[PDB]
Amino acid sequence: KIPRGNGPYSVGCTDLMFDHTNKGTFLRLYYPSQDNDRLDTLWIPNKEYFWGLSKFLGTHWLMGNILRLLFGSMTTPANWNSPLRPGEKYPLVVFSHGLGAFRTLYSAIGIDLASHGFIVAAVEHRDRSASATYYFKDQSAAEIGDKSWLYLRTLKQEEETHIRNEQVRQRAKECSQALSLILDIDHGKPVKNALDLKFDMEQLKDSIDREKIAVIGHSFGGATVIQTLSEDQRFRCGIALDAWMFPLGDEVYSRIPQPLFFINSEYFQYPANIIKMKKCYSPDKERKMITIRGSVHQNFADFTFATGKIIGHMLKLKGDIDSNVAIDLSNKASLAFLQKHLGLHKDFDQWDCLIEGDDENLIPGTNINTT
Ligand SMILES: CC(C)(C)[C@@H]1CC(=O)N(CCOc2ccc(F)c(C#N)c2)C1
Ligand SMILES: [Cl-]
Ligand SMILES: [Cl-]
Repeated sequence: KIPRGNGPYSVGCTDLMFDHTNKGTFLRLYYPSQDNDRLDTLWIPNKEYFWGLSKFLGTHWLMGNILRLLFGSMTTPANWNSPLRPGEKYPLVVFSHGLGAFRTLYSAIGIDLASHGFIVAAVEHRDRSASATYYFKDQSAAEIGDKSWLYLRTLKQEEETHIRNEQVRQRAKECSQALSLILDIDHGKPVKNALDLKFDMEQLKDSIDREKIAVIGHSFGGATVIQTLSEDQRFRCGIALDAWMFPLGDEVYSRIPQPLFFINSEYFQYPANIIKMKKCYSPDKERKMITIRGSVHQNFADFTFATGKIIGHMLKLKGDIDSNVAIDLSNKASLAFLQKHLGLHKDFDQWDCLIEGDDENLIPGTNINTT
């Protein structure tokens, strides 16, 4: 089971695609909900994402049907298409997923943020870094739900530098576009969702605190955070979950005015990646780093919850730390960070100690030596 949000709000979830093209926005929305009697949200909602993950794990295509059998009926604890809790303006998080992942696989994070009063827009990237994603070739195709699927691109050694940078820049554009879309919807611009779902987007009208916007993401999405911040000042701070720094150009490091928080796993990081994180530092600017003790790279994503302890540790989905304890630390620290830098009037400052790595399961800064 993926754990429920810890906050006071019930959580809802829906999907939005606009426009219908592979240049449009596709996102999974998590939001504070009015109602709590809806069905829970299907975690991986199409067979082709499993096919996609097979290609990502670089295994027999047949392994996609096994993954489907095991996981295809699993849900995450958010009410599907629940009405939005009215009468309050909610800060907005744009969330960027990792390589081989897609929009649905960071629900633990999305759900918990929503339960504390954020609308979270988990984007699905069309840079071919997602295991799979889909779109519609034309309007008729969208109408009848005739999906066209786009799978992960596998790179040769010598394309790596160039394409990863191309991808991370496409990712930032997609975060910006997704922001512009939600803001248009906040202002009441009628949007026809290309997905034909029973969730009225006009509920979101005047529901976004338009100044209080952040970007968060895992690994390739951690790099996306940084590129996005440098390109788009509407985002007011960012949180990088175990960022993979490779895709970023050398130019960006000195070009991040907004507060930025690195939350790392213990076992993923390495000197080359940390050195790059340290290039983002400047004493005029606001930077924090913590390391979650006993954690692995996958502790930030939902699959850390999909299997048992033993098999989870076997597949490097789980670390020595308990996955719930781990994600609580990451989520609570993030919330403290968000309250400070978006200027929120909540109680998330109770976890200010977490930002500084003051916990038995936290390391301030990093365990990685780079001198
Ligand atoms: C550091 C790299 C190995 C080069 C990549 C860069 C990157 O982005 N990585 C993280 C992916 O995370 C996922 C993927 C698929 C999932 F299904 C899930 C889940 N759940 C997480 C790892
Ligand atoms: Cl790891
Ligand atoms: Cl290294």
